[PDB]
Amino acid sequence: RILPFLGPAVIASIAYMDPGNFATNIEGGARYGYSLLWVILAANLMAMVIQNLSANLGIASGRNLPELIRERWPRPLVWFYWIQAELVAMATDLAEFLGAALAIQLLTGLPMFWGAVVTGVVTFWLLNLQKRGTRPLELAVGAFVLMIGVAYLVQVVLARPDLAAVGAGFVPRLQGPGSAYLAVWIIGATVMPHVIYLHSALTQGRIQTDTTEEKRRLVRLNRVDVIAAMGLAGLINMSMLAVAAATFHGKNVENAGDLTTAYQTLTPLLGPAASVLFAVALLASGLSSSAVGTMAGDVIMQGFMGFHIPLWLRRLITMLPAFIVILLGMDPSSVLILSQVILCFGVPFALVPLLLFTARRDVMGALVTRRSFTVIGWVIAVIIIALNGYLLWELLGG
Repeated sequence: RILPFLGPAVIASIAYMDPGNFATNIEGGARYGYSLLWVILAANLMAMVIQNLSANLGIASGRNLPELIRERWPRPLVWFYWIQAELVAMATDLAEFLGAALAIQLLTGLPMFWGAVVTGVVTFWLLNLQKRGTRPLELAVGAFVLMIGVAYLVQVVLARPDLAAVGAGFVPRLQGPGSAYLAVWIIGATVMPHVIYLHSALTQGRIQTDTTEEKRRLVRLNRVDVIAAMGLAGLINMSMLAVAAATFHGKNVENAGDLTTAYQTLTPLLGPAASVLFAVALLASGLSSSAVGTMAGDVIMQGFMGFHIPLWLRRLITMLPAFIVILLGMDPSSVLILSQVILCFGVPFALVPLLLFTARRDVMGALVTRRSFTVIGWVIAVIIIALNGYLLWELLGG
């Protein structure tokens, strides 16, 4: 009624400031300063449009994106969509689980194993907020997102960034490879597929309506909510870029990508509090997006398949890759890479059904996405798919 879809929007935004974005934005600032801010902005406004379509999809149609895929498309393709999404929600949760567990290690020093054990029970409880209703989880991530922003505003004011150099960083341009490659990373690996499905689910039948006029009133309300929540995610990501830029650019800081070193190098540069507020930000970022990713996986199979496995069981499965990595002891290289391959793999599968169904009257009724805007969504999906193919190309090889 007032802000009906902020919750759904905030649950969707947290995936766009997950630990994955922390490492990317940190390395972005550390290596090339502010010269990539325009990429974070452009990437965020693109996702802002995407998540707005998924939200509108659930509002107008009263069915989440996996639901419409289940009833409209053959079950061979649906079963693959369930498996595809499950791997995407699982690969995504991995970088969020490990990032959360890493944050605990930075705060207490416990081995990554127990840090992951802490991440499990806590991330589990965050989904018993989901068993009954959903508002409680929406405040949970809301309060978490709130502690991600204040953590990086106070870091920005500490990093003392050169607004002239921050503004110059918003001019679309780059200088050679690496900078260009990392920009392609931000464009390609920003849209989170698992949240494209979930967002429509948190909006379906959220406000019971029985007309076509009352629905479009929700579409206009939801639009402000998505832009507000997604816009927030951008500024935060821009903050993570500027802080790293305002601290590591010309400081001989190498290997700044991984967070276990940025946390360390922050103490002698900014201060010990800059490191703590960075670790808690990472912690809150990992717990939330992991819990959201777990709820995403729940509505994913519920919508694609119908049947529903216990959340604790689902929590346990997605929790195994993390411990496998910890008990193994590999570098984020093979981890951060292999996982983002699956996300880049699942981006197209999330946007193609979204742009199509949102352009059908048998799904949307009189709330079909304006043709002029359906186009803008496809050109957005094309370059993201294109740049996902390039990334996917560059790692796999060819």
